Amino acid sequence: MAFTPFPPRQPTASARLPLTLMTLDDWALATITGADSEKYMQGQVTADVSQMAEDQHLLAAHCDAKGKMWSNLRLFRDGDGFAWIERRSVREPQLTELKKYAVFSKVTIAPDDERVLLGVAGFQARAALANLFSELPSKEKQVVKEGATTLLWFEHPAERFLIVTDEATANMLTDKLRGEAELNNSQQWLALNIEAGFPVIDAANSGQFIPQATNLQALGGISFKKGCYTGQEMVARAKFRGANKRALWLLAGSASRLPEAGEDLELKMGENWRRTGTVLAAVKLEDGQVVVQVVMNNDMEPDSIFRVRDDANTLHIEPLPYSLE
Repeated sequence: MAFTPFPPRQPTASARLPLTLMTLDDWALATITGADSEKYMQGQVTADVSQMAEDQHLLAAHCDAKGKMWSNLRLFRDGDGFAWIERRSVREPQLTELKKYAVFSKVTIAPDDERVLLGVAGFQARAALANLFSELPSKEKQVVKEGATTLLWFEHPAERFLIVTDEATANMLTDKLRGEAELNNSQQWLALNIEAGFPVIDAANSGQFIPQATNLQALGGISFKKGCYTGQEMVARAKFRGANKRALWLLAGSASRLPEAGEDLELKMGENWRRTGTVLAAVKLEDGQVVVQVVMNNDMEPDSIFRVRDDANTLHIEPLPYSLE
């Protein structure tokens, strides 16, 4: 786009990451302006956009009438409305459905490729950026703005900033960090999301899942006390129904082919069925390992083995770093 992707480098896991400047091509930014921004957005999204502070960002879901997840998104206030970040593969559809019902609202809804999405993660990310900015988001102030730049603070798996900015500023930031930081691309970011249990939704699955199919309730993206949003019945239904459909899973292990988005998984007839889950996202790490993010029944034990339908290797199960209770 406005900004050339950095070439890929084998992604690692959070634990021993050196300073990393990343270019987030596989993500995409969109906005909404107008007098009816709050009103309109509030009814379209699972998160209570009203008590959204000037300094916060959240992972809302966005559903269809039936409570089906069009996509999830990181929302934050921007201008007189909101901006949000989500996977590139889905921006278009989504924005299209979003704009369909904006007909009676004083509201302007657009993609934004003029702005650049960067990631800074790894070893002393905080201290590196601190020489380039007067203020940095923190746990207590999770969104901070400085010139053409908006910084979002993340805590998992280890503390990264997500930077939304100008081409000029990206150039500056890039020229100033090139030397002391590795450059990587989306997959390093993606690996950190997968490592953290944070649902990733690509076009192949927009429409397939209930927010909680995906652990969203666990990550603060559903408001149950709020007024009304498309699909809220279904969503609230699924909470009180008690019966918990499925969930979002972390699978590891070596692999030849990269799992694609929306591909069946295979369980082990040790005492169990066969063709089981669906596939959210995957990254080949250094090892020769992959890490896969999947949606399966909340029912399966520190036992089971799987493998993308058309592949053939020991996939097992790594524990979500957050509690589903």
